Amino acid sequence: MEDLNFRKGDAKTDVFGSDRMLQPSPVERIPDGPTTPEVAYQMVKDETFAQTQPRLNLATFVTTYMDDYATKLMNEAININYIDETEYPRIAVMNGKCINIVANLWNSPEKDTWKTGALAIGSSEACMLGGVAAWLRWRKKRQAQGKPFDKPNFVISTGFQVVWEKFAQLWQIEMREVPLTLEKTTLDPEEALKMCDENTICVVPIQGVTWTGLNDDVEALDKALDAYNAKTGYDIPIHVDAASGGFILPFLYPDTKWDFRLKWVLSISVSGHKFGLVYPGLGWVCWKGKEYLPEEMSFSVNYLGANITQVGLNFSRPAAQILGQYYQFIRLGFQGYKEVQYNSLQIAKYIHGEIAKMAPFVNYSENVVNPLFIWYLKPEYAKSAKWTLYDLQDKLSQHGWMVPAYTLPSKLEDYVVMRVVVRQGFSRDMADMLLGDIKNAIAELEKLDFPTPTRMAQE
Amino acid sequence: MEDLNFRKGDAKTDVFGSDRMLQPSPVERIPDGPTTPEVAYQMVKDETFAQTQPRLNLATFVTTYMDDYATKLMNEAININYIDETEYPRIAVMNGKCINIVANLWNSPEKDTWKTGALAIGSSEACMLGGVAAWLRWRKKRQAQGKPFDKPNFVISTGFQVVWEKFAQLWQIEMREVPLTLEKTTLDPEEALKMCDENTICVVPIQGVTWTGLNDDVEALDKALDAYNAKTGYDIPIHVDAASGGFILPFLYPDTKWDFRLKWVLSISVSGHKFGLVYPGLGWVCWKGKEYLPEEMSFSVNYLGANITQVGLNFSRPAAQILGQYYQFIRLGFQGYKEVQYNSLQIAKYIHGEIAKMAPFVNYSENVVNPLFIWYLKPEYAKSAKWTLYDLQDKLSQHGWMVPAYTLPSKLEDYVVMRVVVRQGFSRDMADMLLGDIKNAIAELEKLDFPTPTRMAQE
Amino acid sequence: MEDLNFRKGDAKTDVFGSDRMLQPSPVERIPDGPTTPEVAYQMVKDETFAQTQPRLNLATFVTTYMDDYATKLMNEAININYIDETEYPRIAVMNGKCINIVANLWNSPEKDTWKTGALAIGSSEACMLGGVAAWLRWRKKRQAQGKPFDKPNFVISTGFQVVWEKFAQLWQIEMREVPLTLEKTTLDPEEALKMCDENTICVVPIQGVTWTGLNDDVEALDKALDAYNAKTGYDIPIHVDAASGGFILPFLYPDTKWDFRLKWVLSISVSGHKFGLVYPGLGWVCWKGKEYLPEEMSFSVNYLGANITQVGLNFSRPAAQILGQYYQFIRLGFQGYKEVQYNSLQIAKYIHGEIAKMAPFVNYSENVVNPLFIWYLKPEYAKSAKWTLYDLQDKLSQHGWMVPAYTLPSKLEDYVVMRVVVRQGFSRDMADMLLGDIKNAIAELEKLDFPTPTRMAQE
Amino acid sequence: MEDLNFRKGDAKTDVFGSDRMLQPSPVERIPDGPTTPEVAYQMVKDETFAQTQPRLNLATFVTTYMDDYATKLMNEAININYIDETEYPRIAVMNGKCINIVANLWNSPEKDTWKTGALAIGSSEACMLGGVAAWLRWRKKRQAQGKPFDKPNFVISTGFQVVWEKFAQLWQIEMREVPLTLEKTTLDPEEALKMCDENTICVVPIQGVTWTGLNDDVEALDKALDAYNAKTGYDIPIHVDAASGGFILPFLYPDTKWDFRLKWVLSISVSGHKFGLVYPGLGWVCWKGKEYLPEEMSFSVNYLGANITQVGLNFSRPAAQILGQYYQFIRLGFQGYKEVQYNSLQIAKYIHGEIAKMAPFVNYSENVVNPLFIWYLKPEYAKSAKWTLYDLQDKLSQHGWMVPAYTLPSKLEDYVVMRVVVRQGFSRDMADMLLGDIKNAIAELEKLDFPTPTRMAQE
Repeated sequence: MEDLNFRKGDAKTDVFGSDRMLQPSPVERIPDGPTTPEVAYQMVKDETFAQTQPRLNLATFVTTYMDDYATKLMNEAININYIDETEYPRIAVMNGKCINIVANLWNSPEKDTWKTGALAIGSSEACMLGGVAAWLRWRKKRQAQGKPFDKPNFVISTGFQVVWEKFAQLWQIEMREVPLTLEKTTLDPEEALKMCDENTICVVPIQGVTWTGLNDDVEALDKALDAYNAKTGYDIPIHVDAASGGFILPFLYPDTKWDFRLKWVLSISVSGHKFGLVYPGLGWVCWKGKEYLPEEMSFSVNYLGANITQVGLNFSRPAAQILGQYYQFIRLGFQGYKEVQYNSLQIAKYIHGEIAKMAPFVNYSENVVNPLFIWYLKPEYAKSAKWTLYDLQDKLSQHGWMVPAYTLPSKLEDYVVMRVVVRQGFSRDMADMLLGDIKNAIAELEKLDFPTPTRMAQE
Repeated sequence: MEDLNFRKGDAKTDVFGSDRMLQPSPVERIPDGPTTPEVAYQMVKDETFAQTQPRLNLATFVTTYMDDYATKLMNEAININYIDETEYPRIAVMNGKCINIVANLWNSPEKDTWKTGALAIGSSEACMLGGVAAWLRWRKKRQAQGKPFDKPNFVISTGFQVVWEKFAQLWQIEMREVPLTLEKTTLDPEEALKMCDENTICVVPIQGVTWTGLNDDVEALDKALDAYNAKTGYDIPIHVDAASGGFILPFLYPDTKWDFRLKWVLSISVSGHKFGLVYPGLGWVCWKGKEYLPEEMSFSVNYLGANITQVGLNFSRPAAQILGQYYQFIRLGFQGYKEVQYNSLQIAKYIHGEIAKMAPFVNYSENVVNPLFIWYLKPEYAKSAKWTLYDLQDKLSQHGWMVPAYTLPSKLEDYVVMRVVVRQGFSRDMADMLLGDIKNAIAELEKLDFPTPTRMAQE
Repeated sequence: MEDLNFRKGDAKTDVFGSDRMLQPSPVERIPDGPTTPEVAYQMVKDETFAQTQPRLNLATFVTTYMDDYATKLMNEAININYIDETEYPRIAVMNGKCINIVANLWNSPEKDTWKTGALAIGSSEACMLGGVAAWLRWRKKRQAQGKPFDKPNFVISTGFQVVWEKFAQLWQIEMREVPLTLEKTTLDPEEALKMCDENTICVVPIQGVTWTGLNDDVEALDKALDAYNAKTGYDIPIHVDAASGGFILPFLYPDTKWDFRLKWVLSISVSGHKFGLVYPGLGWVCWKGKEYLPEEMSFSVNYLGANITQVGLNFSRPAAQILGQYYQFIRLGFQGYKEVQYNSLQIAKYIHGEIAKMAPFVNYSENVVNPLFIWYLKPEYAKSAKWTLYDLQDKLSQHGWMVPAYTLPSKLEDYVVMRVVVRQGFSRDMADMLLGDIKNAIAELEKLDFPTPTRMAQE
Repeated sequence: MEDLNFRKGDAKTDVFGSDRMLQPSPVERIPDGPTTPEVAYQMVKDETFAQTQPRLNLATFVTTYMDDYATKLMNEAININYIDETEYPRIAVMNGKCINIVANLWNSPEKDTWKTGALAIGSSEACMLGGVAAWLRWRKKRQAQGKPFDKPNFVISTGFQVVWEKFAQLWQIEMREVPLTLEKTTLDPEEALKMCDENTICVVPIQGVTWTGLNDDVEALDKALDAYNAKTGYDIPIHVDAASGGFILPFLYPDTKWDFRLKWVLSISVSGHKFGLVYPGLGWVCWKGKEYLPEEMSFSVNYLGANITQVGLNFSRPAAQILGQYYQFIRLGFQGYKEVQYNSLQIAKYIHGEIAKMAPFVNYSENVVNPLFIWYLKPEYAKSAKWTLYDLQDKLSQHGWMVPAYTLPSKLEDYVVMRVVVRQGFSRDMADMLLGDIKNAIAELEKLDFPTPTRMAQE
């Protein structure tokens, strides 16, 4: 009863009694022939085991949990190309309804029913589209005045997200960075303006700074930008990079003036897949009105009634994320959103509060305004300590966590900090697991008689 | 046994005996409060019924079928953010292996084990990244020569896919279009050269032109650019937009010199989610070597050994499409890919042959090189016909198909054609289903006594 | 539409917007009231994320992969209480058919159709059942001869699995251990016989020693015990603890004389859940014939014809694993089992060969007879290195592996070794992944300028 | 279009058009080669159809129903070996948390955070572990006092579950059984005490006697045992075999003192998979304090802070049952458990009352204290009846029920009784199916002209 092709991949072959599972995966060239689907599935699946478990990834801001209906909903949409809007005009309409809802979340004064906005893969695309719009708006002002427009720049805090370094690099637009200090933990409006000139296309406050977890004060900047634009006539605008906070501020902090309520906030961008609560692949950008979207980068198409804006860097793309975004609006609503973000912040507040009680630690800030915060070693403690926050990160890696240690950006670069992000799906109970794992590692590390490699590099 | 909250949304509630399902979906603002997951899932799902089923969308080139193992793998990766490479370094390595495999498919001569390329959401990003690299290469050449570099352009056929207008609009780069004429059904190299000057950053032939389904002769283009560059010193490169053909040519036409075998072909881009056989959300771009990627737009990070380039427009994004791509390479191999593309081309060739037999129709081309073709009305027949191909498109929409009718681009705008794309999952049995519907629809239209409005628009 | 009970747990509540997920899991007392299944599901599952993935668990010998049909079969049997043999007699018959097949794998000469054996949860119970049978056989001999029977002992290598320490402690039986040396790396028969006397109830050679991965030579042991029994007539028997080797030897080493072919081997025990290819919860013990199972610890019941032995320490228990074993026998057969174990041995040999090429390491043994081996630091190298294999373990923990470092048992307690177990579901591709992670970890460790904590204790 | 290998097992083979499904399943030897998973799935699955459906198995005490989340949780945990606690430490702690919760459910006064207990496969192992602990405690005292300790005994009711017969036989410990009469239907305490002496290691009252369903009065035993210990200094303890009642009494009878509230209750054991509501494979044992567990049979290892004791007969084993238990604690809580068991008791109370209304029947007790009871034929009716309860069992088997008839133990062995066990998943609606089928089967049995064989066997 011998099967002569049992190792070669027939209907009886066992994945791990086959010749294929005795060979390495392709690195350089495509294989000559096929295998059975089971062999191929394992080979790809098994490479995914040896890396961080997503729910334990505390570095990332991007959603790692959705409920079962949203996941079923999105999985079913796996083969739907959004850009085929004529074929799928209900999704095109859904897309516009999401833009409407988001724009209203930001107190947009636009009176068109179909609000001026666009779908994105993340804040990267959403940021870049707003940046190009401000770029084209500035170019067009300068020309009507006969001024040159061949050396454009923009202003941002040094605590920028890497998309703004791409934007500058990919459009050859100059980035001017406002450094961080212990006295100035967010973008100082006065320092930003000193870096502006006739060539500044916008200033970029950040709500939910990735390095620190804080919010640039946009209202102070708007009030400060107003007197300066009245002083210069440069007509410099604000683009708010709200990658995270754009889904925090509306629910937990309703009265904070940071959005389209403000005179100079002409556009905002956000990551739906962060605290908008949708699996990877979603971003949004909105303009205050149709007049802030240049015709050169945009057209609108009428599908079943909805004026749908056609601006975007990507073309064909997954549609599931729109199903996910609309589901979340309906399933949760405002109250529902308020409670989940409430949970996340309380947990971040809980961890923050317990971390400060520990001997080696001091928090970067006394206020947690986003479900994340950073801290560092007490300067006194680090002087005689034999370990760094890079070392604790390793200790936590042995238990499946990822909690990143990194040096801060300009004028605080001597500070090695650690960040914790609390997403939907990280419970109080999981917080207790992490804190327990931390206390243990401090004990192991406090046993050291010799300095770790990171600690020696710091000397 | 009365349940007092039956209509308000409790555990006993029926979705379609609820007060909420007597209400319309939110259009402008987020709902104040929540509903149950069943209600919210139905509300969003039910809107997707009233549009084309993806398997019957013959307008699109983008994948609507993958096997059950590829789908499961990808559904399981729904919460995996590609960009978290420190946290998921095995997927980052996997990503680099796909780039190697693709770049070798295109006969890259690069000697690195880690080939120079970048992941994309589709050809949209893939194209833009090649265009910016070509843009930066030109700026530095011209600076080094003391030449100006403030009025750049690029050259392309009028049958361009809209991403290049996006590129032109979003970088303020002049787009020069070579019309389609009756002499050549594709880009003529000599006419393309007449549109070049010292400001031309690249020329872009298309493999799998969306309007027609044919291939610009790149070797013929490559041979002329060689004589033109030696005349001018303009040193103009070729970027091949192979959104579809990049996954057709290597398998069915290996002897055709169109890729990195050509001297002036410095970069190629492809849509992984079209004929790379992967669900929406994948593109790839490759450079001929490390030196053709400008230092300004890219850096390398070493994960587990692999030199992984960190260039991209997007940041956080789904990783599932990477798992799918690597799966197909292993599950299919070269032979596996070869036979699947063979099926798709035969079925398209079959339909092509059947369309020519029908009295009203004649094909744009007698050579079918990609799994799609276009045709139009015999002029004699169209002169006395009371209907147009827009009418046939409508007749077929009533059976759930979407087969698009459209006018050709410049110098052929008088031709209203209809296109059929043959993707994986469209069988010979489905070809016969569609054809039967054409014969039926032709017969119904020939009974007409009066001209259709589109027919009136043609007089 | 505010849901006043959204946070308290109604039909609309989101899991991570609930009060419950602001609370830690119960530690001391049961919660006073209930929650919804979703919350409770999450609270339990989420605690399991922060630990080793089984497929990367290289410490364990126990099965971590079964195919999709085997999983479905067993999962559907979750609610079947095996001990209810009257209610579920077909499973009662099936279990006896497994025992027949296993005992025939061990070349039992028993001529009964229904071979003499028992179901076990693992080698622990299987070993314990054989040991008590040998205890009772000895009591009855000594009683029959007028000799005393109150001070029993048995003999085993120090490389024993902890079950025999439980056995000695829970029945108050003296354990006699033969130490390991580099000259005598498995149980030495001569030394083993020196520990026998009138009270020695049996000797336990081990096939698949957990500490080393080697097989005690049972043929050499049987031949000496034969001569010693001929000297004394003490009639001392052998129970083979073949926890791992029992599912290796019949297939890869059929000519190796280790089983019921040997005169004094009267019982054998094996773990089905190790290399029998069944998920946790299976062990087997067989005796050479009915006369070696005392009536005092067993009875027979005839279910549908099968004379079924009623021996065991456990009573009610999952039945699914019996379905799994029988599925494995049928789905694979002999050829099938041979090729699966060949893969794991080939892969284990591959790693063994690769480890020896590395400068810091020396393999404990040049022979790989089971899919596991151990190695340790070259003594010359360990002298000047600042790190130990315990450090290597921690390094591999940060990439998700568990590869255990430990000191060997008696007279080799100075050797810190590391072990790797290659189970079904661990491929050549995963070997390379692990191998890469080691090459990497050694280099980071060799940069140390100070000794690690474990290295200081070694001085 | 002939497939030449269709019957031999290729990709086209139908299971029941194959050669293999023309052959019998292996009985003696493992097959030479493999088959496809479908065939092997059918072959093993199909043998399970011809036996009692678990939900209709009224003999068993062991759980046959769990909700959908508990099932999935456990099913996903199929590949987790609990014993790998260093590899899966969150489960080791979870396990420790279950022990605490149970011990507190039994009102332990132990002052450690980590309560003293052990995981078990069922009451079989849990009992043996309590039994060995009591054995070693007595042995050590008698040594300290210079008395002998080679003739140990224990005291129990004849209504013991067979594990105590394994225990007595397998440890060579004397069992003294207190008989059942109609006057003493449970363990008589005074009779238990008269059988105690300096060699008695413990007394074992049973909560939920399997034969009858009643509770030995443990408080009465404790009260008498106190006076007897005060007189003798024999220091004799109580171990409660609470296989079922340990999960009934705390919830439905919280004020009945049977647990660690009693001075001499030093250990209690329970079946998690009976009325703990968990699928097969779960038991628990607890001691009143650390000093009642002998160091010779136990050690502790610190996992993440939790001191986890390492006592047990089993070694590797499924961990999935720990998740189910922990899930049940959180999902249900005290109120949740209270209502589920209340449902089970009411339904048994219902049937108990309905059995009494029937002419041939008399209930063993007027008390239903656990969700099970027994009854037998009215002696007046049984003298002239042509049938026995063995006949009633057979008739109901023709409808899929298993309702066991069996003789009671000593001094009631001439009594043939039938028992009905009501588990979770047995509804009032299912009670009504069963009662009807009995009335029908009784009507059929009373039509008999001749006695059944069992009826003759009683004459």
